Amino acid sequence: EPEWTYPRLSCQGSTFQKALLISPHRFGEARGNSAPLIIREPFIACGPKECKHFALTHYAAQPGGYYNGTREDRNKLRHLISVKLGKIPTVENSIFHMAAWSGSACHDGREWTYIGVDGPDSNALIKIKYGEAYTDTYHSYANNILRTQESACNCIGGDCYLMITDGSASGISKCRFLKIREGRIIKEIFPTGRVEHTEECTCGFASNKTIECACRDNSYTAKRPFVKLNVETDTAEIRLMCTETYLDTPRPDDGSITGPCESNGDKGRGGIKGGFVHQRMASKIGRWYSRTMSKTERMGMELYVRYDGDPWTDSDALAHSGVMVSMKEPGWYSFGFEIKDKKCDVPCIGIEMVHDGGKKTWHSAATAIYCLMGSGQLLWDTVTGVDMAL
Amino acid sequence: EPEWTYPRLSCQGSTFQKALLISPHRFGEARGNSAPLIIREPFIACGPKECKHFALTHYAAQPGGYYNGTREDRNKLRHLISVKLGKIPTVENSIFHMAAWSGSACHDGREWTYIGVDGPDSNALIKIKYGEAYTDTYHSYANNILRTQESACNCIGGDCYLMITDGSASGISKCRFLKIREGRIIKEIFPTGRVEHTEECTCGFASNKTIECACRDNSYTAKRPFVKLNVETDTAEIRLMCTETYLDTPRPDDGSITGPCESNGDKGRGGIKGGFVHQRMASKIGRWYSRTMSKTERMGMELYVRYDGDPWTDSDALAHSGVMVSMKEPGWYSFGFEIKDKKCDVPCIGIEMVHDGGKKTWHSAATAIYCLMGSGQLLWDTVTGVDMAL
Amino acid sequence: EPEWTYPRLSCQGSTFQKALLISPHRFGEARGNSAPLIIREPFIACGPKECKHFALTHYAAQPGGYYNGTREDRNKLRHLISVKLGKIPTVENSIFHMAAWSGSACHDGREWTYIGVDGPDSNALIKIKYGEAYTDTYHSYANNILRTQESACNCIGGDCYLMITDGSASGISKCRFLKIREGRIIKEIFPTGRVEHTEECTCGFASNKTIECACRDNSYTAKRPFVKLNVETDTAEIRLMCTETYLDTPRPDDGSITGPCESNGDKGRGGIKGGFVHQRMASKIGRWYSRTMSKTERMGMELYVRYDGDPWTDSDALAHSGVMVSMKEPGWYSFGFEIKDKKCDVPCIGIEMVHDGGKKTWHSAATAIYCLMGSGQLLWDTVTGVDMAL
Amino acid sequence: EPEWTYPRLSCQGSTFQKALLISPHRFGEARGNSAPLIIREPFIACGPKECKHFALTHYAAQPGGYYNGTREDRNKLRHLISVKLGKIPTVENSIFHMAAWSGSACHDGREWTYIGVDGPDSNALIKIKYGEAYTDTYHSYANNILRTQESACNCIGGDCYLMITDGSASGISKCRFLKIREGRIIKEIFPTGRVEHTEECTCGFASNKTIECACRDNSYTAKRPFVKLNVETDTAEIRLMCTETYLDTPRPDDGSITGPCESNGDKGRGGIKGGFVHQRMASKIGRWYSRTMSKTERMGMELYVRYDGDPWTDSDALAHSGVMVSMKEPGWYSFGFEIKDKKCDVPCIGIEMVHDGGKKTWHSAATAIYCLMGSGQLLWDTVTGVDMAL
Ligand SMILES: CC(=O)N[C@H]1[C@H]([C@H](O)[C@H](O)CO)OC(C(=O)O)=C[C@@H]1O
Ligand SMILES: CC(=O)N[C@H]1[C@H]([C@H](O)[C@H](O)CO)OC(C(=O)O)=C[C@@H]1O
Ligand SMILES: CC(=O)N[C@H]1[C@H]([C@H](O)[C@H](O)CO)OC(C(=O)O)=C[C@@H]1O
Ligand SMILES: CC(=O)N[C@H]1[C@H]([C@H](O)[C@H](O)CO)OC(C(=O)O)=C[C@@H]1O
Ligand SMILES: *[C@@H]1O[C@H](CO)[C@@H](O)[C@H](O)[C@H]1NC(C)=O
Ligand SMILES: *[C@@H]1O[C@H](CO)[C@@H](O)[C@H](O)[C@H]1NC(C)=O
Ligand SMILES: *[C@@H]1O[C@H](CO)[C@@H](O)[C@H](O)[C@H]1NC(C)=O
Ligand SMILES: *[C@@H]1O[C@H](CO)[C@@H](O)[C@H](O)[C@H]1NC(C)=O
Ligand SMILES: [Ca+2]
Ligand SMILES: [Ca+2]
Ligand SMILES: [Ca+2]
Ligand SMILES: [Ca+2]
Ligand SMILES: [Ca+2]
Repeated sequence: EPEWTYPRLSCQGSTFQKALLISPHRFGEARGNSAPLIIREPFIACGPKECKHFALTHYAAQPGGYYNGTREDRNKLRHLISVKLGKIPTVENSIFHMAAWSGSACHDGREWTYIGVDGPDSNALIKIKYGEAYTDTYHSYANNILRTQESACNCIGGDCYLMITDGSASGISKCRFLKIREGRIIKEIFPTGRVEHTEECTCGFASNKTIECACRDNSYTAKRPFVKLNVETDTAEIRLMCTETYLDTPRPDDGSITGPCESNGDKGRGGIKGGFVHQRMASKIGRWYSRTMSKTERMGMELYVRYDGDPWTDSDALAHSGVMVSMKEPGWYSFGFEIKDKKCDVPCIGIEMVHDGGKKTWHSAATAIYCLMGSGQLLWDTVTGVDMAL
Repeated sequence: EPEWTYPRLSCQGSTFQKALLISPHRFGEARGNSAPLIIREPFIACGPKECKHFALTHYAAQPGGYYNGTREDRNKLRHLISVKLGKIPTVENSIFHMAAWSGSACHDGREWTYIGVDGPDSNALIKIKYGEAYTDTYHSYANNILRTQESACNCIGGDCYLMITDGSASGISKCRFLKIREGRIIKEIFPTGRVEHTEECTCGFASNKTIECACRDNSYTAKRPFVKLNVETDTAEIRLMCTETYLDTPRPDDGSITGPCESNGDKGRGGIKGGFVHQRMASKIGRWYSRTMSKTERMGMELYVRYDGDPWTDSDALAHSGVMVSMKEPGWYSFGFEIKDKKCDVPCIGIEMVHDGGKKTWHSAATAIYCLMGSGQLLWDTVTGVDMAL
Repeated sequence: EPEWTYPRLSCQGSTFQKALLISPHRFGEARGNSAPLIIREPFIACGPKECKHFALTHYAAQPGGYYNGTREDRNKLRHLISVKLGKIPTVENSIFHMAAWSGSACHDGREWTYIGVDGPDSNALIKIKYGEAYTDTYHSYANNILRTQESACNCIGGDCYLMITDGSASGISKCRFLKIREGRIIKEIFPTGRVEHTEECTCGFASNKTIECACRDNSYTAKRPFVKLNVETDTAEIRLMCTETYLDTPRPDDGSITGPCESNGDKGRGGIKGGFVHQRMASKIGRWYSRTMSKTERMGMELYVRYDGDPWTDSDALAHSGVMVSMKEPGWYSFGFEIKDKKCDVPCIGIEMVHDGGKKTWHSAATAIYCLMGSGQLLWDTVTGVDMAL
Repeated sequence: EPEWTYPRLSCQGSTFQKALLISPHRFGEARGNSAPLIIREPFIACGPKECKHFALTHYAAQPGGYYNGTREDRNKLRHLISVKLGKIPTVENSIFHMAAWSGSACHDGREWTYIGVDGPDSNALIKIKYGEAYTDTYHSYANNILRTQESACNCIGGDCYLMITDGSASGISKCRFLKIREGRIIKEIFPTGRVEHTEECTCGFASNKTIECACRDNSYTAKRPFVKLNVETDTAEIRLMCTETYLDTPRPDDGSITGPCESNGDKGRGGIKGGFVHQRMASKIGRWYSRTMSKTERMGMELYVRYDGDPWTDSDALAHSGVMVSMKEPGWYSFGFEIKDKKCDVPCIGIEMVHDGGKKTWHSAATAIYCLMGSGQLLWDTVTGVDMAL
């Protein structure tokens, strides 16, 4: 039957370029004839032959009559959906996988694992699907909105690896990692180190031995919690990224947090899920990251790179690698993912571009994608082209 | 070729949890751009790779101009349709299998058998289709609305079993079982025992030797007729369920029916198709059941379980195992089905949540799905989210 | 690679029953959200695993703005389209095969052959497609609307067989048969016998040696031209059906044409394509036919059968086998086709039910299907359920 | 694996005939229910089993609210999209391949290569994708709207060739050819000869050793630049076509350009992409070409052919071979492509028929297809049937 997937060396290239924009609300005009789904938290995950574009829908379309409440994060109607990457997630193109207000999914080389969380806030539930079958669940351990990545889980040799977290969005939220094989949790991994608050980890393989994640600390800092998870020992350690180029939003000016790598600094409250993807070369490792152009608002999105070093000890500024979204455009969640070419993996960053008109109208998002290709500098930015009044 | 399906041991787990809501009319607003079909009697049946969500459509969409008559049960337009489970059943997503106002379907491991009943009330006709080909029929034996399950039929080693019945809705309706192989009736089974009214049986495998069904008595009792069909001998016997937890609607208060297990009791007229599925373990069998929260109306739905014992003689109350649909929400027909995982079968109960605004507007239904998933207790309920005025 | 298809013995059964109604305009309401295509001349043809539902579209949808001219038969916009049988031929479900205002198609066991005719009336052109590729053409020989069957062609061992005709609709139109293999015309067959006018032949296999067709004579008679085509010698002979049950519309009363089988009789001018399908048993042959209930109008449709005999010499009345469409409903073109079960062929008759409101509105049709299944008598009729004002 | 594609001898035939019209806006009326995408620069490319119809969309549908700017050629929203040939390119039928305002694509026998150009005018970028993976880029060399073919690239034995150009629309635009294998540029070919302005080349195989292209000169001449690229040596030479039948638009009267074959002539400013395809026979090669009926406007389209000779030195008029589009109808870009039959290749010419109502309304296009089919002469023309006011 198919081989299990492993991370491979990345395809050759030294810059990212604009790849693709999925802007479903370019067709949502009241005079139009389409039914784009209202969604937020999009992410992409690829198998050997295909990529799926996932999101959490509010189970409502534009145009339609169910806009009220689409700016809320959790309720009894949100579902995890997907379409083949390159299709436009409408009512008929999408597949509804499970009721969920937090999600993840990944392919292990043989089948898709789908993860969704739902249940009441004080006692939510991780639910796992392998293909068509519901196979396992995991309980709330801190009884305060158990939740997961909002981006792809990561499989190697049939073992997938997922961050989950539970606890207060303004206080302690210690994450755990689940090791899942054929839809069933075979190991729970309790991290060591700086564990006070880790959520929405964007994870990827640095090698066949290590999974790394750049996460969100919604409570204490604008520096991102950076997980190193050893896949051979199933152990994990977390420490704050030490770079002066703070990747969260909100954040203080770069380099303004004085003290050791561990100092939390200022404007720590609040956060945003950030993009992070690995470029694995024979001798070296590129870590590519994204952050908003604004320090305080979810506007714009810029690309940054650092080759090698130790993200927990390196204070060096990340190298600015191009404007993906200008400050005039929305820049909300961003995530890494990798496309499987024939012999090598292609690193990409996807950007959630939310159309926000506040609670009195529909709330949904476009997804912009940039991927490593060729050499040079990043050339063009992305606009959604959507007028929310139509 | 592919080999034939057999029931396997159920996947590990001890509670049901909210899996999926298919609510097509969340997209049926007059100002929206979708075409959900108007349906009732949904059910799901799965083969080794995928599941199909079936329903009997009135051959009309919302928004549309044919809402009159969609609250009738039988006419010349109703058709059995399906979509792959997970898709919204719209005009374009759906497949129209055959003209029918009562239906069933099941997969034997190699192909789908589809079953539909249409024809005049005094002379209806069972029609069987195997894949694309129409292969056989069975005639009315009591000339009073020949009808079938409204849920999956069941196949073992190539032989599929189906309940059919015929007779008065408020009098005698003696069912029979047809044994069907590659779309042709190879045997008729005439049940013995308590036989005066059995309809809409929800059937599943208790083992490789026994099919059991929890049925509806629309005339005489609020107890469900419980069929035990021996697959090795092709003989069936029926007796009423003796549990004090009466599963029909309408029903008297639990435990108020005095006298031996077979006593009919009061409030027997009327009925509802009920959910029933098996959890097969090595040394134990769980029988999961659903019934409305309201004793007299199709409102709410809760789950019950009992392990082992004999349904025909056990008077004990079933164990309440969670509220799937609150009193506030519609709880109409429910049904069991099993999803095939790699090595084990996952039992589920689906619930038809009818949008009933009376005879003056459209009448259709959402389908909610709960499956055996991990451990603990059932955590959340399902709402349709539909405002019928839009 | 796949085996070539051959006709097999028909599946067991002795009556036809209502199978399926495809009524695309049940969704064409101005307040609805669907795009059913405007079409006429539907027909169905099946391969080993699937059937396609073909029609000639006017390249316009309901609701829409291009109704004017949809009651005309030939123009530069008509195209041959198809969908999988059981889907609803809308703008997005359909596939456009080629520009055509007359068509046919069949599967040879390996690939689909598509035939369409277009060009000016005085010099039209047969065009042949095998799969995706355009492979051959045939010229007009009488320069008066070269045209073909409007129903399936018939393949045996890779050789397909198609009727074409050319000439005046009110005078002589001598047909020819094309023998096509892998999309290319390998033989032209000139019939003998009564050849003055033959068009719209509905053809099928009576055995591996003979193809038979019941055709339309638009000029001279209400008796149908009946072709016997020997597949081993590639020769064909045509004579009028001798039965007193005249199958054309318009027609005189049954049995009123006195004289030998060859007498044309009265009300010969005008015609309609009629259904005809074979039931091949080990020792005997059933010939099933359809005709309108009205003698003069395209209203209603009745089924008739005759086992064995010689249609060219037998004066015997055909046995009435049931009302498929009542006189209150439209009954326009009808055609035979066969569905491939596992070991045997299932004969069916499809009926074009046109929604005709004259030239000031849209003109299109539903397709009703009846197939041989089980024993007894035909039980229920078909209505389109369409109100042309919505 | 699958083996690589090579050009084969063309299928037998001697005239082209009307094959297929894809006219998406026949379904775009404000009162209809469809969503045809607004596109320009359609082209078709085929692999062994299927063909894809590509176009550059403005990421907008009709009816819709984003008609402004759909008459511009380049912006941040244009995307290369495709549907399987035969499908209508709507919002849901289409696949969005990549952000691009100039494109190309071709199949090498194992996978699709997709090519798109986007980026600022002064610094655009060729992006290549192989299946799902983004694999390579090529930068602007003259910093003035780097651009490519708007028609299929061409693969032989795994190596695909593509024309690119860069430079002034009204001055020097020296093209180059890229040789691409599994999505990566393995060679750049710098043509020799008459090189001052070559763009929008329509290229195909004259044999296994030569690719020829008929191109556009937007600055200096109404003669088409004609490329001969030697696949064995990866060298290319360009000279102007010497035929008195000038194929560009605008153009002077046929045969009015005095002096040697290379003379530029008058009315050289402006241009149009032109149809060109090869018919390869054992001892003879036919070169089929299309040009507008009007000498100065994009109206009408007729077909021409010449067998053998050398385009660079032959002054002879080409043979008029039929009117594909009347003067009455729009005739904009045209392109060649070949469909793969079982044993031979079918040459076709497709025509973009733009709906131009000026800058105040939507601007999009229908695609008409003519292919080599049987013998005789071309019989009918194509109309779009679209009323732009609906
Ligand atoms: C499970 C859940 O509610 N996730 C929400 C998340 C959460 O509130 C925060 O991460 C603190 O824990 O925040 C956001 C947000 O746009 O910022 C959207 C997510 O839907
Ligand atoms: C074949 C048929 O009519 N089935 C109908 C069934 C029947 O009336 C009853 O089971 C008595 O026989 O009842 C109901 C119902 O909602 O209660 C709906 C079904 O469509
Ligand atoms: C090719 C063509 O025009 N076919 C037309 C056919 C023809 O006019 C007649 O068969 C005389 O030849 O008649 C009819 C009709 O409903 O009666 C519809 C067909 O579209
Ligand atoms: C890349 C680009 O802009 N292409 C445009 C092209 C270009 O302007 C000309 O070929 C001079 O270079 O012209 C046209 C045109 O309809 O004539 C449409 C193309 O979209
Ligand atoms: C990871 O391991 C697999 C075999 O297990 C190997 O083929 C692959 O190239 C390795 N990837 C990296 C990044 O070293
Ligand atoms: C049923 O029978 C098959 C073999 O016929 C066996 O593989 C399967 O495990 C059995 N299932 C149960 C529940 O006994
Ligand atoms: C026709 O011939 C094939 C073999 O060529 C045979 O299998 C089939 O059964 C025959 N059909 C009939 C109707 O005799
Ligand atoms: C091209 O080359 C292949 C073998 O490489 C051959 O099969 C094919 O027929 C050749 N085509 C032409 C036009 O010569
Ligand atoms: Ca659709
Ligand atoms: Ca923070
Ligand atoms: Ca009852
Ligand atoms: Ca006649
Ligand atoms: Ca020019």
